Amino acid sequence: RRGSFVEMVDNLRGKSGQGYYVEMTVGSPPQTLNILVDTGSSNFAVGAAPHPFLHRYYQRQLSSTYRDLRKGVYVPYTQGKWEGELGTDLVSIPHGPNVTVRANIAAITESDKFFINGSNWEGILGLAYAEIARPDDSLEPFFDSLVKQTHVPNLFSLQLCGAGFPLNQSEVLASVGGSMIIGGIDHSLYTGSLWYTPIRREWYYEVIIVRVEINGQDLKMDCKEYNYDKSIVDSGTTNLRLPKKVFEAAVKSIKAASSTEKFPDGFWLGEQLVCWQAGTTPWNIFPVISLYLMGEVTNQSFRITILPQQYLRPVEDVATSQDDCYKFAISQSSTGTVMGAVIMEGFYVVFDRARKRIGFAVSACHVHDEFRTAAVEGPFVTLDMEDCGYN
Ligand SMILES: NC1=N[C@@]2([C@@H]3C[C@H]3NC(=O)c3ccc(F)cn3)COC[C@H]2CS1
Ligand SMILES: NC1=N[C@@]2([C@H]3C[C@@H]3NC(=O)c3ccc(F)cn3)COC[C@H]2CS1
Repeated sequence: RRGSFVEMVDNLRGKSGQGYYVEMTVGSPPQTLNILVDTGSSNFAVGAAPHPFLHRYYQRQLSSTYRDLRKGVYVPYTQGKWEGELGTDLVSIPHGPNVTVRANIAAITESDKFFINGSNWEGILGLAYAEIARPDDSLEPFFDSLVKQTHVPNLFSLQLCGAGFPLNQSEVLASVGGSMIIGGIDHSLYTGSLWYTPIRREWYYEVIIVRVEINGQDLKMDCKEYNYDKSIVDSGTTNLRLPKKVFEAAVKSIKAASSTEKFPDGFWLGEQLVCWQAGTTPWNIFPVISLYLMGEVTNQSFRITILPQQYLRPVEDVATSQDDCYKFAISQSSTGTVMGAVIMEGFYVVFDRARKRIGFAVSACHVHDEFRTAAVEGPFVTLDMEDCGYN
């Protein structure tokens, strides 16, 4: 396999806890900003005023190409809020396609628990569809503009690369965190075959899960439960998030599989770190988790399998400690399944918008051990898969 997108390989930095970001420029002359790659939202929004956690921000007054749309936007969400002023400007991705686009930009003027101290990013690139744009679906998302204005194919792909150990801010800045290939698939970024699941509807990147196993054991829930009220692929969420009832069942199963060691309730609630002596993390006691996804062929599914090296997120205790420490990166949701960054770190994920499908392959950068790897495998005969979708 040849890698045909060398200019875009290794263009991301970051980590699952704080997000993966790409360098972009906005305005004339170009203003460089680091931008979070977010497949779970649809606005391009950048810091545009001083904030304690921003080293730089978009200065509209210094851009000759800035256009004011004379419209505000207020975006409250569960864990925070941002508000800003809409406009358009010329945008480029230096380690991207060799093109400049005029795109909508929300200039963020006030925010709460949005920016992350030490994350290094100064804005967000919402890569999902117009239906979920704010303030409404008339605000064309960045990727839509890119495809309309250029010859870039209507597809992008993400390889998010977790280190398998903690990185500080200085280390993140100096390290490669993955690849966003805009307009194509780079065959150097995965091993084995790509398997595709349909995009159920173009809003979020919505998919359908048809079976869940923990170490090969069927969780045995009605498949609608896995997709209640949706299942999405979201690079802008850290954890694998599961609907309450599925979370409860899965945690019970994972506890049972790992029962040779007892962990505190705070660990399973995703709040508390657990630590082992350097090098002694007992990966083998934790189970693999398989999610079966609807295939493109009638009555066919395939599965993706992750390791504890994906769902246990490395965290530092103290800079002086030599212990290997982790948080449990599966958590409950009241808004459906979210296949977040820790899941995506296992896989090369192809967002094939043109063909309304998402591809998964084993990532060439996934963390594993001598005994087990992540997997993407198929096919399986599966009936009545459409019925697994929630209405
Ligand atoms: N694909 C295969 N899978 C196996 C294990 C899961 C792979 N890991 C390795 O080969 C390996 C080698 C050196 C190292 F530092 C870390 N890992 C499981 O079955 C046979 C073994 C070799 S080939
Ligand atoms: N995908 C959504 N996107 C939003 C972005 C801001 C949040 N994501 C993050 O901070 C973040 C943190 C760690 C990661 F690995 C990835 N992302 C934007 O809309 C609201 C918020 C909710 S979840």
